[PDB]
Amino acid sequence: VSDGVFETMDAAVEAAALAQQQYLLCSMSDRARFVQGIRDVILNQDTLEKMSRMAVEETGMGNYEHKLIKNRLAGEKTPGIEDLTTDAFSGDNGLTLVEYSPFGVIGAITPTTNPTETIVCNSIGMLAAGNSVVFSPHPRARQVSLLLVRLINQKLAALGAPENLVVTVEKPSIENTNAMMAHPKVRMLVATGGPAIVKAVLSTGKKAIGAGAGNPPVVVDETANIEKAACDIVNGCSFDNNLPXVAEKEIIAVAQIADYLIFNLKKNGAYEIKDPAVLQQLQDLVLTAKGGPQTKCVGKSAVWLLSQIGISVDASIKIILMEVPREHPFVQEELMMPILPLVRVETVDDAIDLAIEVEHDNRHTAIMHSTDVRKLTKMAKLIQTTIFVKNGPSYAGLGAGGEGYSTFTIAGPTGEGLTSAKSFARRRKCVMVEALNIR
Amino acid sequence: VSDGVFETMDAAVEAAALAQQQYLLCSMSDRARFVQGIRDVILNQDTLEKMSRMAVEETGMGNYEHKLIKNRLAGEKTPGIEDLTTDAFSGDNGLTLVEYSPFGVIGAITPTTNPTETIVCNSIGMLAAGNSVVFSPHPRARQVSLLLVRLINQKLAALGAPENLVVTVEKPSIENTNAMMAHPKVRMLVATGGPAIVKAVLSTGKKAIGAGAGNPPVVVDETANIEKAACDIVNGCSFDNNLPXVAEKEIIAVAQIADYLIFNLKKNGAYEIKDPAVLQQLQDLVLTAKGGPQTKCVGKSAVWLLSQIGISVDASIKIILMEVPREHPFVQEELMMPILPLVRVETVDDAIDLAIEVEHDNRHTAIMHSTDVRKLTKMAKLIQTTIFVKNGPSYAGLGAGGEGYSTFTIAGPTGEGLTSAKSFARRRKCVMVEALNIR
Amino acid sequence: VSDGVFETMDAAVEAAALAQQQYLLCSMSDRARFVQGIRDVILNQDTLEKMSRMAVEETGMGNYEHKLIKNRLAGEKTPGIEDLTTDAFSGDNGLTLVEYSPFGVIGAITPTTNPTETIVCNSIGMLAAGNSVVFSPHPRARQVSLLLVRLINQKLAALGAPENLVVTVEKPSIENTNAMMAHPKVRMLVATGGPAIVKAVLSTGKKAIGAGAGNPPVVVDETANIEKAACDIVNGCSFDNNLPXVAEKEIIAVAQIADYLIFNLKKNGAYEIKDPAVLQQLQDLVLTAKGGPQTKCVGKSAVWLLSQIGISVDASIKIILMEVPREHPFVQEELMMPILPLVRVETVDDAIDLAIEVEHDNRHTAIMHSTDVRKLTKMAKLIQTTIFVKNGPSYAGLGAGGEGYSTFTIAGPTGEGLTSAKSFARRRKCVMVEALNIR
Amino acid sequence: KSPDGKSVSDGVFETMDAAVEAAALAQQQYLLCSMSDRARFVQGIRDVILNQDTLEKMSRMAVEETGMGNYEHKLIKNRLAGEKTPGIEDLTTDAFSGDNGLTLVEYSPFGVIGAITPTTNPTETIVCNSIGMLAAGNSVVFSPHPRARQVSLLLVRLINQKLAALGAPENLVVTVEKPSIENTNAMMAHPKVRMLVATGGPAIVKAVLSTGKKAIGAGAGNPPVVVDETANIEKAACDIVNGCSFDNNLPXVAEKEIIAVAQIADYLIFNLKKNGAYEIKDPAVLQQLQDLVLTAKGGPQTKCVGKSAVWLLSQIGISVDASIKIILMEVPREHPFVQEELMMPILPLVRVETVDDAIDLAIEVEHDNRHTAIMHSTDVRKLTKMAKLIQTTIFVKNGPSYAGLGAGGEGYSTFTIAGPTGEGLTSAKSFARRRKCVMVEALNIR
Ligand SMILES: CCC(=O)SCCNC(=O)CCNC(=O)[C@H](O)C(C)(C)COP(=O)(O)OP(=O)(O)OC[C@H]1O[C@@H](n2cnc3c(N)ncnc32)[C@H](O)[C@@H]1OP(=O)(O)O
Ligand SMILES: CC(C)(COP(=O)(O)OP(=O)(O)OC[C@H]1O[C@@H](n2cnc3c(N)ncnc32)[C@H](O)[C@@H]1OP(=O)(O)O)[C@@H](O)C(=O)NCCC(=O)NCCS
Ligand SMILES: CC(C)(COP(=O)(O)OP(=O)(O)OC[C@H]1O[C@@H](n2cnc3c(N)ncnc32)[C@H](O)[C@@H]1OP(=O)(O)O)[C@@H](O)C(=O)NCCC(=O)NCCS
Ligand SMILES: CC(C)(COP(=O)(O)OP(=O)(O)OC[C@H]1O[C@@H](n2cnc3c(N)ncnc32)[C@H](O)[C@@H]1OP(=O)(O)O)[C@@H](O)C(=O)NCCC(=O)NCCS
Repeated sequence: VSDGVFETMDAAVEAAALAQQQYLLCSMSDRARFVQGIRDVILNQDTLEKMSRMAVEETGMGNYEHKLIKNRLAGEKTPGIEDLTTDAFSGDNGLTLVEYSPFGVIGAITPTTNPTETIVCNSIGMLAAGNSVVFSPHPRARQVSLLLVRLINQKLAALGAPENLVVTVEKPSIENTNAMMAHPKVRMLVATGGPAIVKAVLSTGKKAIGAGAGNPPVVVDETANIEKAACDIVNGCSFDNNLPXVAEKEIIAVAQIADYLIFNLKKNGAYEIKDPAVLQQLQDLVLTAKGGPQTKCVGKSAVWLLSQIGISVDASIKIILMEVPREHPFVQEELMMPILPLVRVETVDDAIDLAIEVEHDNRHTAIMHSTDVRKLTKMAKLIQTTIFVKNGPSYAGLGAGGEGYSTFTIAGPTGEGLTSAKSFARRRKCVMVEALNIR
Repeated sequence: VSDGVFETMDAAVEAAALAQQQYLLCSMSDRARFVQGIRDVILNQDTLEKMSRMAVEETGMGNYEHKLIKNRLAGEKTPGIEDLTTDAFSGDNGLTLVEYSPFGVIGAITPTTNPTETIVCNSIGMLAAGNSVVFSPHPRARQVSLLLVRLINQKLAALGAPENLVVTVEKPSIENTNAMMAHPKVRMLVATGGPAIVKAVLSTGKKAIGAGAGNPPVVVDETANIEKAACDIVNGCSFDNNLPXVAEKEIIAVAQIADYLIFNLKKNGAYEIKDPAVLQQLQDLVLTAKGGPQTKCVGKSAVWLLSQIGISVDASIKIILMEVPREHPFVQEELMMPILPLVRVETVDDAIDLAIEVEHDNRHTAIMHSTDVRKLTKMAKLIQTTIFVKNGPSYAGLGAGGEGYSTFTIAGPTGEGLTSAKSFARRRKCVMVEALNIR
Repeated sequence: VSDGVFETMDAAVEAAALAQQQYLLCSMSDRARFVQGIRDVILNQDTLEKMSRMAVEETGMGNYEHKLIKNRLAGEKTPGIEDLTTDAFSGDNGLTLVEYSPFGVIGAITPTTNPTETIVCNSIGMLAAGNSVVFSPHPRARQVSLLLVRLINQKLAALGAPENLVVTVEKPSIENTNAMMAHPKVRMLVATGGPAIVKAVLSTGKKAIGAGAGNPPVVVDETANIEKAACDIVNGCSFDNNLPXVAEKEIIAVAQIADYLIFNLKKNGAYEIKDPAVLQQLQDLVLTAKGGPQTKCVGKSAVWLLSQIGISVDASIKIILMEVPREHPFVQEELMMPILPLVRVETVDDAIDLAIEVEHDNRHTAIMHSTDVRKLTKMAKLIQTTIFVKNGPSYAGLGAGGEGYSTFTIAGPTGEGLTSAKSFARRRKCVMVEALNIR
Repeated sequence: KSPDGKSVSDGVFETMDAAVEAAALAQQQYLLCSMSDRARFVQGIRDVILNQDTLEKMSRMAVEETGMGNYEHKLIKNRLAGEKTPGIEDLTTDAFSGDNGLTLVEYSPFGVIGAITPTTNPTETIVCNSIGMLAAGNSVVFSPHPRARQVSLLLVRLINQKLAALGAPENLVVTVEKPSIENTNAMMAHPKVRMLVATGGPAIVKAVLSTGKKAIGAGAGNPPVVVDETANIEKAACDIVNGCSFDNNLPXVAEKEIIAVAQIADYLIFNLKKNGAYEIKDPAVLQQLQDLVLTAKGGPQTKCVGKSAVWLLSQIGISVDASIKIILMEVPREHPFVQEELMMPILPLVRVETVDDAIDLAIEVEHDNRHTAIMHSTDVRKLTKMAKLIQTTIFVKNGPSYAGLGAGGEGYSTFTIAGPTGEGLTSAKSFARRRKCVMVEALNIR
């Protein structure tokens, strides 16, 4: 029985192409069993712990406790076949049905920051829609990704699925990703990664979903529950060491509440840097010569980052907080580290304007703490982000403490929003002329 | 006041970019007024006839009568702002709203087969979704396209719209089209045209919706209403001289009813060619040396085509019919001419199998005449086309005699189906954590 | 042709029963034409003004300018056949369709407060769903109701409807109403009226929709836009002289803003009574010996009510306002007069508790002015009213300045909410076993 | 023209007044519970009936106490109620946003619901009603039939035990120690009952609609199954025998007369007998069965309702093995077996000339119940015509009638099928009041 891992990308694609042809003969009940199997794989406590620990050990990024939550979020709240609704319209001209049907072979690029969550979430959605999926995982997460694919293949084999619904290559690489993106039998590309790989998949001549960059501002105005806001912001920013695409990456605080907010942030585990010499040491540690984030620091804990500049703090410290001007690189750059700059502004309207500016027209994610329905509406409407979270941590936008389903492929540039099974399906219209209008 | 036509593509794109920024400040009521304005433009009887006549004259393709119908179909049954529905979910974690918001500037490539219908349909959908649109019309439809753009800009100015919501260039060209595709301020590309241009917009690094090619088979089995089938098939095949992407392009008839079908086809205006020499004359006329359709004959009437091989017939002749083997170029090629080959097969199951084969995995459009719900289901399910029409003319798939809305941008490889305003919008999720859950 | 007005209730019902049998043979396109026909009847400006003036002059209740708005609201925002959506579910077991189909003959009881609005709203919804309707109008609004029915029948005759889709009797009476309730061919009763007649239609052994009483509190807390709240409250309370079921009938104001609210209410046309002797005069005028509203005062203007106690004011006076304890009859009673008591409370939580109490478990309508999303949510969730309006006049709950459709039959005990065509339809399920599953 | 077709309180109270008062207090407390709480309680009810020992006990006990139905099929129907009754996911939200802000439409509780349950589906209805009503945030007072007293009270106690272990307010689901029609009348009259739900015959439906309260009435049917010449006749015979004999013809949807186009009627009958139909051709034997199963007034004998074909045949001296599932007879349309809703595995066949005649006759013998009808036909035009004209709450094409209840057809299940009051297949939504929340000029974030 195939374990889904192939020596060459071309062999993987051919196998997934044959698999998806056979898959088309399977029932929706079969699909639901396979979907549940993937859930059972990642939600099995032993595998859940193994995937969460292994990703941290292999990538050096994130933390075990939060990957437990994120992997479980992927397993529990990714939509299954119930996502594939049917539209119907009946009248004098008969019945029209609109269905979500498979693309075929989907090629999926997955990140090193959420390797297992994206595989679980992509796999469930793509197989629910009747596709097979070829994964090109990031080489930095090769071992955990290949093991997850093999575990999924083992489970699907036990469930009587066609072999090779979920496949990858023995040696993930840029070149194998290139081969996947260029293979004629790949019908759609899905890229969860940085803007480079997204531009690439959108340059292949193929249908592509691209999950893009963010720089999420969190605005706090004078009407917010400041004590809850501080707790939410620390939790959101430090969740998996700031790896989630939605995670807070700069605070924009109205002046009249900024000090009390800072006070409560420190109460909730923020380590405040005031010494500009200490701040400069941190900028030297976490920024490249080009001014971008140091990969060696991405997804490291606040404790670890502080230890690297000679500062020893206990486990209660969750973020590194500093009040800085808006031009500071911690504000402008998407660090993907639990380093959270705060910019003080005079009014909520200034805060909204600055949040739009620093979000850089990524239109990805933004957060606001405010009880004023008018200011919540104004910021949400103006900033036009794929995800907008009000009065909660950023991960409420992923279904953790907010209503809705979860995803780990959030599509901004291509506009799909929170991808689910429907996103991996072709919309088909079936017209029964002058029949089946039984009203 | 700008008329919407610019000397350079870069000027058109920059003007649309400013226009859309201003458009974001307009109400949904404003959008509805602008949508209605575009409907009023094309549905105005004088403009309706002028657009239909000018398109036929300038392109040499289609017929005036059917372009009246198609332009009216675009003006009347293209969804407006009511397409932009809202999803809501409420519970213990509060309320989550999901909305359709604008992309920004959309670059739209329009074909010379449906120049005005596509402009009307794209404009309504894209403006309804809060976008501006830059059109790159086909050079062979330059004059009618630019006049429509001018008339739209005139109407929108009278309605108080931002200037330059709908723009184009003075000199349409493949060079200007490539310039639009490369322009950084174009946020999404929409290509209604051949596979080459669709592959191109999908190779730009941008979100792109691409139309697809088809080769629509119409299967007729022994349970069909043969008299109605023959009428539907002639009407559908000869609609705008076989220009529509959905139009029937080969008949696959169960042998037991083929002769009765052919008899009724002839009664409905089919000119049957049985002389293999006359057939060869037709092939030499309508096929290039490479075997593809001759541009000079695309969209020409059956009367005109027969006259070019010296056969004079009255206006009651709508299609040219011939019984040929499946390998014949008229079967294999997407002629876009009212030339309709018929292949005879033993059983409905063979008809379904052959229909799948000759559709060439375009998964675009197929048609079936049959009253057997099992065979209707089998063919529709297996052939997996974006549009499937049962017991009607192909154009029932576009809302003309079938339930649903109309479009003239039917997505091919990108899977949106019949594009509408929704297709030109980004999906946005707004999460009100632990509030607005008022159940 | 029949003008739809019959000498006996039995003849009206028999005619409507035959009409609906014939109506079943009409298309959805026919239904849509008839719906548009009724809209055209009431939306014709000259007819709109005639109906509005005639109702006020015949009943003595309401005012002309606002009946213009309400009749237009009924004609413009009552859902048509688009309300009758189709649900579909497809899978291994085939296709299931769920449709909204006619009840048959519906007997509709209409009020003297909104005679023409209810006839328009009921007629459009009931005919859209494929029913016929027998109206039993209130005797006080006899002639305006019969004139509307005759105009509908004339319009429908011209549009080619079966005669007698909409019928009534020449002499409305409680006896004819009882005969409608008792008639075996009436398949559903709809009662828009006071609780006695609603209890009656729910005691007939028939499916019945019943209106409810209300006593709508409007809460204003310290976060509200007080200037806007004052304007909204005056407009909502005095709308058609407080006849609408949704209209504000007591203010519960948080002490922090109560005086400034009263100040702004007076600037918007509130006449404030502080003299307890004058207040006692008003109570003597508007209350019966048993403490309920005087019918002779229901729907009278504030100008008229003040003149009846010897106070002469100009037309800028829209409501009579008094700060009183919660036990005051004007708070406790649904006056249906532009008399608006204000009760002052310590906190928004006290305001919510009191609003729930004085709403008397009608669960009909409540209104809140507050910008705190938490307090808006708390009150909306706790008071459990069929309509809840936030930061607007009460009539925004009927589609006048709020999103959604309008109705003038807001169900009370029967739970349908804002009745529309769906409410007048039977839900039917059509199961195509193992076919038409074409995904 | 093919002649072969085409191949701690336990929830049980001394008086109705006490039960209603307890459920009213319970529902006030329930309003403070979260949707997560409701979901736990819904799952608790599912766990009660789907527990294998309780599933078997409920199914066996209902048959033994009522004398109606059969154990194997009540296992299926009870499991169908537990598995496919919608939960809180039924309570969807509508939203509309624009220049005037945001409007939300929600499904909110009625309060105390009084539910009358039948002796033909006593546990399935309790399970199905309980799940839907609690999902929507109501409490429910059950008034079961005296003939199903013991099994109904046990189920209520088991539900109360489970909900107590899950931390629910006491008495979300209640009933009375002594079920009686008089207690049903008392429940219908109680001021604190906000809605009545009646799963029963036409008299009880009329009664709940005569109370001054909102009532959902799930009425009678007489479901015809039309078979035309385009049908898969072999499958139709199998489906018809299975649907008619399901729980001994107790389900409201079950086939109760065949209307067969003449050209396939004999081949259909041959296949019906192949699939377990015992055909009576002897008019003397047919008269014997009529004397057995019809009362002096001509209605069904309660002693025979829900009895097996085997048992019914034995009562007229005919011994057959357990492969016999229905008693089949070809008769004129006027025959009482056609006209009456027997709720017995007795299935008359009426032969007609054409499918259009079959449709006309099916409409006629369905008696404007507009409840359930079934058609076997592959012709999309005749399927549409019959479905459109007969206007039934449930229409099943090319399957057994119980495919209309989510068993072999798409959709959810219910055991309260509302024709007269029009709710259709009742679910949690049906037990909720629609509420509209209008946020004027805010929360329009498009
Ligand atoms: C938001 C938009 C909306 O407001 S929705 C529209 C719903 N409007 C209402 O329900 C208004 C409630 N009606 C009332 O309060 C009263 O009718 C008011 C306005 C005080 C008028 O007084 P009055 O003339 O005495 O009418 P009434 O209903 O109180 O009773 C008078 C007798 O007439 C009867 N009646 C009632 N409706 C009908 C009818 N359609 N046809 C024949 N008779 C009717 C009543 O039963 C009553 O007779 P009886 O004394 O009960 O025997
Ligand atoms: C991935 C990360 C370690 C970047 O560090 P890095 O040193 O630049 O390493 P990269 O692998 O990304 O860069 C080398 C190439 O590998 C490409 N690449 C990204 N994912 C890849 C994948 N699954 N397979 C093959 N190549 C991949 C990158 O596009 C990049 O191309 P480039 O050299 O042209 O820029 C991390 O810091 C990061 O930026 N993650 C963002 C990705 C993301 O947004 N994921 C969304 C999670 S929901
Ligand atoms: C276009 C047509 C009338 C004539 O074919 P033709 O002689 O090759 O004419 P064209 O060369 O201009 O056809 C498209 C060509 O111009 C380009 N082109 C297409 N649309 C263009 C546009 N709006 N602007 C600029 N260039 C365009 C294409 O890149 C292609 O280039 P190519 O000649 O190198 O292949 C006919 O072949 C046709 O319409 N085919 C199908 C197109 C279609 O799918 N229409 C569906 C509309 S709903
Ligand atoms: C089996 C049955 C037919 C017994 O018939 P019966 O012996 O002649 O009459 P009953 O024993 O029911 O008692 C007579 C009255 O009790 C009433 N009744 C029915 N169910 C009742 C209940 N749960 N509680 C109190 N009274 C009830 C009815 O008014 C019935 O009137 P009826 O004789 O006109 O039918 C009957 O009890 C029954 O439940 N039928 C099911 C009808 C139905 O549509 N059920 C829906 C199943 S999902």
